[PDB]
Amino acid sequence: IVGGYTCGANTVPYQVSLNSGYHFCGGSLINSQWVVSAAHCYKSGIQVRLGEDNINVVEGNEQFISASKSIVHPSYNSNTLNNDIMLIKLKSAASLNSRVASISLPTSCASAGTQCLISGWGNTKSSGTSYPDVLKCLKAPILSDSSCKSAYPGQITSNMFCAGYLEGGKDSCQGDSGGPVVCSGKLQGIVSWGSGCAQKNKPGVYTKVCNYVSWIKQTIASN
Ligand SMILES: [Ca+2]
Repeated sequence: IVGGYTCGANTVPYQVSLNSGYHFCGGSLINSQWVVSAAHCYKSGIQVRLGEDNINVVEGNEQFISASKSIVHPSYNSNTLNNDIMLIKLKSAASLNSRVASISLPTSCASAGTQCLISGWGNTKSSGTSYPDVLKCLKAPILSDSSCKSAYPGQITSNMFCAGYLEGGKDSCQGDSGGPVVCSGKLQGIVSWGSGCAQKNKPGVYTKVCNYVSWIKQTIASN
């Protein structure tokens, strides 16, 4: 997250870190046994880390649970990033409390102008590299589809939205991928892609979760 603020420990209780020996992507806990992340974060050997603030220090609220099954969306396209969503099933259920909690799925899509919270452990610089140990947060609005398509001609599908600031300076970045965009207490986006970080006229692009609720629910019910 570029241009954000330190969230505070366990203030984003649905945020998870995906770990394969190191943090590589975020995700969101949607019930006690399932996480949603970006398909471009797929790999084998994932441990899900719940209850984290500092990802390099054991602080006492963590739960570390291995994945048993990962399911990339059936229509994910790695070239265009269309349908950039996956589900991860945990080997055992997490223990839910005030510091480790699920986030609700949306019943309707959010409109442009809605303010959302984006969070992650990604790079904090737009030029150069500095990775934080503690969770960072950013409040940002959803942008109109027309603005989004103007910024990225030919690249925005109906399964994507832009959020952020056309003036630059505040954005998600490398290492934030897969993490949550929460608006009015519902999961509306997944950190997906952009051109650089925090550049003028190049806001972040997010997977539009409201288009996937049916697939999520039916997949969980059967797996
Ligand atoms: Ca920790």
